[PDB]
Amino acid sequence: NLYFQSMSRVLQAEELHEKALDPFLLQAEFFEIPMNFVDPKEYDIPGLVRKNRYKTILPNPHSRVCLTSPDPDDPLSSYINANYIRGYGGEEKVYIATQGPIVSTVADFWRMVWQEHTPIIVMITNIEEMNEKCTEYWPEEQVAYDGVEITVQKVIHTEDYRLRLISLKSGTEERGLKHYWFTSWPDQKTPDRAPPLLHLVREVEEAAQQEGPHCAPIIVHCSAGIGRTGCFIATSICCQQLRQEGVVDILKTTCQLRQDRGGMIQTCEQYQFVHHVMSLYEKQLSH
Ligand SMILES: O=P(O)(O)[C@H](O)c1ccc(-c2cccc([C@H](O)c3ccc(Cl)c(Cl)c3)c2)cc1
Repeated sequence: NLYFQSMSRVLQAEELHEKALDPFLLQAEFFEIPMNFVDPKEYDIPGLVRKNRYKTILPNPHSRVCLTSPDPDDPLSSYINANYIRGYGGEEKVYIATQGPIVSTVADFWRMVWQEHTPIIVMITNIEEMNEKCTEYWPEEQVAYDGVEITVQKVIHTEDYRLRLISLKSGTEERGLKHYWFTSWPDQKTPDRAPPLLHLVREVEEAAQQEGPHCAPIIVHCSAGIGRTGCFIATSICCQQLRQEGVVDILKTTCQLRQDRGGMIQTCEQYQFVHHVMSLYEKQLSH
């Protein structure tokens, strides 16, 4: 209700199951939601172009992650294409949604990880997309970016994701980081492709809980940081809503996401996929 009027459709199990399989209603509902995209002219900062994968997919100013070191007063140094994202119940800064780093933003991305104390990164890029959708921003073993030693301590190979256990060191303080590289993102978002995404969501929220009180923001990224990123975060919020309230409101969750970052859940097929994932989870909980 701050940047646009929020919409809601509270779904119980039966309606959730049926809604997932009604593409005609899904498209009518989806295309009524404002994208809440930022006018590109909002960001006329010299050199900004080089920091963006897509010139029209920009962070909404009110929720933008600003890089406060080494110059908070420099519009370029402080810029990253990223937004703080509210979680379930409107909890502030549960996630940060960001574009997949490009060659020129690899160091900015690690500046953001350190500033935010981020304990978990969720990367939604398939292996054959590693060309123009994400740069390999992590090292094979070790790399230093702006006084911070990043060490890949272990690679855990699973069916649907690669988990990297990363160490971050600067001076005397050392931090842990979990990097979830999901490699099972489907082109055809049929119900049979929903289980790996659901598994990833469950694993990440459990790892988030294990960080203990006041978990620092969880970074989530895909190419533009809105489509797949939007799905992941909406699914994560709705799983907590279903467990707490016994209902799901994908519509209201999508509206809340869009208020934080324009275009979250970019396509109708992504919107339906979220319904397939939530319908699947509801059946699993029911046992
Ligand atoms: O960004 P999106 O809007 O979602 C857009 O639809 C979209 C979704 C996926 C892809 C994509 C990219 C590379 C390789 C593949 C593989 O063909 C593949 C991999 C894993 C699985 Cl599990 C499957 Cl089924 C199929 C798919 C491209 C574009």
